[PDB]
Amino acid sequence: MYTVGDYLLDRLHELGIEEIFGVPGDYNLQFLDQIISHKDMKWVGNANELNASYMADGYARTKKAAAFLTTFGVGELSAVNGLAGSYAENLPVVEIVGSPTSKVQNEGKFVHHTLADGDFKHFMKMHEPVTAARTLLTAENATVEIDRVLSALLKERKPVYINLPVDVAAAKAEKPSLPLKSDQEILNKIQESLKNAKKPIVITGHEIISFGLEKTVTQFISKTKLPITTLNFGKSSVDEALPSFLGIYNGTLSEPNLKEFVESADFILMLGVKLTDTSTGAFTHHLNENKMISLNIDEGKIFNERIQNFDFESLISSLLDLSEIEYKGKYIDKKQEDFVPSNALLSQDRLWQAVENLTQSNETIVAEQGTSFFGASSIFLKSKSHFIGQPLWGSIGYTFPAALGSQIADKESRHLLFIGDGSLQLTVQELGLAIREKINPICFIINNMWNYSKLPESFGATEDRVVSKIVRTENEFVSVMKEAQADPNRMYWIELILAK
Amino acid sequence: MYTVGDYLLDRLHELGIEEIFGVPGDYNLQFLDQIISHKDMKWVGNANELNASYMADGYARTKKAAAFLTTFGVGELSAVNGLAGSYAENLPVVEIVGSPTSKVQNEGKFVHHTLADGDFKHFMKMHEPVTAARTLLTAENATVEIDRVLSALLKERKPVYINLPVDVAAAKAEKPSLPLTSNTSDQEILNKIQESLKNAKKPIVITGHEIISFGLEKTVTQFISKTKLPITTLNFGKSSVDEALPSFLGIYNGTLSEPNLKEFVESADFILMLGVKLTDTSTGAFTHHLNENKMISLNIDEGKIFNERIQNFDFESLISSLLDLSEIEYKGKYIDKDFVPSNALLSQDRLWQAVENLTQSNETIVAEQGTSFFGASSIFLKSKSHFIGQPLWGSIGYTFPAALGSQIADKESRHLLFIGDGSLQLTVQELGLAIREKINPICFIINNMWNYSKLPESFGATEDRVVSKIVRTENEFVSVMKEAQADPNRMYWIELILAK
Repeated sequence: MYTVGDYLLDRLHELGIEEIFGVPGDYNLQFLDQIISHKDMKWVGNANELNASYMADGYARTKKAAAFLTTFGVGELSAVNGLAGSYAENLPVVEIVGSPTSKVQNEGKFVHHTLADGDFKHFMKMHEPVTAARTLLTAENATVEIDRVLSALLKERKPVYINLPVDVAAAKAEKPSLPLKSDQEILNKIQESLKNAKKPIVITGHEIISFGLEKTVTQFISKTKLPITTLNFGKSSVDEALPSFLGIYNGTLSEPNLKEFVESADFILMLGVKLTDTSTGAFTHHLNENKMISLNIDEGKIFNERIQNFDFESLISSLLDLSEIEYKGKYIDKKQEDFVPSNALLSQDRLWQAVENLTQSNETIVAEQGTSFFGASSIFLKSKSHFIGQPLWGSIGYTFPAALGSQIADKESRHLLFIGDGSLQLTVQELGLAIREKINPICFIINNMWNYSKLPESFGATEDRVVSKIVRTENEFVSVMKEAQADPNRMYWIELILAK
Repeated sequence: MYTVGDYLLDRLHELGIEEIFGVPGDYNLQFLDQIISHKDMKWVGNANELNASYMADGYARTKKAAAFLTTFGVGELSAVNGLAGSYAENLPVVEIVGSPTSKVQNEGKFVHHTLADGDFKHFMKMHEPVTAARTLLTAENATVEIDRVLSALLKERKPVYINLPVDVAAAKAEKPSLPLTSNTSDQEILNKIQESLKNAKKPIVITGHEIISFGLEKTVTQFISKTKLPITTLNFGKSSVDEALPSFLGIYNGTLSEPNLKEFVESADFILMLGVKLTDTSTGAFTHHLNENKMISLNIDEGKIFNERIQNFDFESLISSLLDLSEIEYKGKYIDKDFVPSNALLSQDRLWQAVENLTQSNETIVAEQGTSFFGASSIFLKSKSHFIGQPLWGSIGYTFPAALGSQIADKESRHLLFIGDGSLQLTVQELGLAIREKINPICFIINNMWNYSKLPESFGATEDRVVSKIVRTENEFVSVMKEAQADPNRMYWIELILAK
């Protein structure tokens, strides 16, 4: 039989979701079965819900849609932080919440995972400010409601919430039938501005990643040869290997040449950007609104004139159909110091120098808030690479599960995680999943309270699965980097000890 | 100078809170210092916020008030699930949330830990359905607001929320001078209770969780002692009376109750229910038979005298008044109510038989949902003992941090934790705190896939701090139980392997 559960899963498939994360609970058991049954969908169960939500986030970053399952009350409220972070940084994550039978909910009984007030609507209400759409399904409204909220996900690429009562998931429903899903004036104004500019700057941001427009932007920048920079909030919204990519613009913390280039530009095109404290060097950015066109998901501005009505995705896509754009100016001077290692102990500055030099193409780099994010975000990535950081929401522990989710999202991109020992502790339990799912990320755990080196062994990993290293010197670092990248079939668990 | 922070902490001292849990964050650092400075208050920092909230809950259960500190956004939303569970089971927990300077909040800036919408009020709104009172402090309203919400905590003994902006915590304030009877229908009620009790040929007192909430356990025990009244508790409120009393019957849990108790309770001619809430898991899936027509029930918010609702009364002093009843003495019969180990492997039923026989006085027993809770809740505790279970909210992982919090709350009560391997994983990181704070609980981890045995060693414990055991047989169990109870200066990490 085809059921509501089936409908939801097929819909999720259409969004490109191939794995669902989460945690079994009594009110979501039956639907969990349905996920198993669907051959086009794989269940990847976490240790805890919060980890699940983080892992779905990372998955969304790469796969461009994600979903995870929790249980009413205890599950959903565990995940809320981190669904919040998916709202803040605009990732398309579906949260499915298995709830008691509608019979139980209507009778308002004091059942487990409630406040024994017979109210089944509190937790959805609590999810209001961190979801673009929500629904409590019924047998009648199910197909309509699923479609409504998944549509909102497509529109906004912000997380959405579906409360799925046991019996509603098992109820019959009819398959698919139909799939789910001022621009001209704007384009001309952009094109006119670009033809006129003697020194333009494109600045792209997180919302580009949200809609998986990275390749569009890259292709746009390539043909035009337009100067481009990103914020750290949206690092990799363009291929950093392009010759017209300047580096990261981050207020007065920007490298001086980039800073001067950006802030002396005669035209600014900002795409999918939000200026936050940590992404603008504590608001020390100088982006004159009078010579700037900015486009975002929800709104945009043409030279201080707000625009309301447009389609963000296709408006960006249209940048490719512009014409007679070619930048003939200079850029900024880069640097070509090779990392030559010694037996010197590894320092922070040397680490990132080495990472930049040794990183390869087709890699995703994930960096946790703290020394790791600060160092890693300034790196120029290799061609066809990606970056995951969470500098707006800034939830510690995030990058570990996120890294794993992302790695699962794209097996073809080798993930390199940079996380501090302090932070890793908060989400370390997902090491279990890493071992089970036989995924192969390169994990660097920077030191500075437990002995993490021998953690894989504790979780039941052998040397055929995880390789554990300790690095103290430059030579050791180089060696282990190359060794790790040379072996795509094992996960690497590398403890860095940094000097001074 | 004396500050708002100081005010809050002095107020917290008056509630009897001697330790504050939580996690440092940039928006709560300065206030954290204030906790350190206060000699009558000790900071006990957790690994994660969720753990903190669970640990505060456990602390409240024993100390009868608790507090923990988180950081705006990421911190508070991490803890929300534990706070929800504190609301559900009615524990007096203060959540303090350090937030950005009021200057920043008013200017509505896109700072870290926000949704970059310049709204600072979302997260408090999300806490609405799980707090009895909430406040965003200002320099002006601080003393009033602190007192308002801490008063509500006193009234309802449900959790409360204080958002504390950096600058507001540092703002000048005066030491509190004043410290923190509703109706005379209390007198009528007492007489009706007394009249009913004198007349009853077979009365039953049933006490519940709300008794623990107000620390009325000793009152109830003294009441039952003088009168010799038959008493039973639900598992939702186990230990709301001293189970060692001769008139304590056991646990009433619907048709899952021991037959004699079941028949006693359900054939009673008068029922006095104090602080009771009937949930699915605490009745036998609602197989309780408590005739409302021969029953007086008192709760925090409301009560019923033979199907006549009362609204306005003081729960605490109304219970306290039960002691001033007179010419109450039960003259009736009660119900009818020893472990020899072998080399036989340890089974579930044998475990709890052994625990019941070997448990000592002045102990707290903490049991996680699943097998542990089912077995442990049926035990008769020794004199002056306590029980922690969370059968309403039923959040897995809870009992580990909760156990630790409770243990910190009362150093004089030896905690015995019974948790499943599955659940321990969710909150295991707090093992760090256990080692640091040099507390000495007896932890039984039922094994039912990582190597937990070597966990203390990982977290830096030596044999002088934690003793690690593996138990398979009955003899081994008895031996390790006695050995653990015989050594009050070390924590015990005991892995139970159960049979079929």
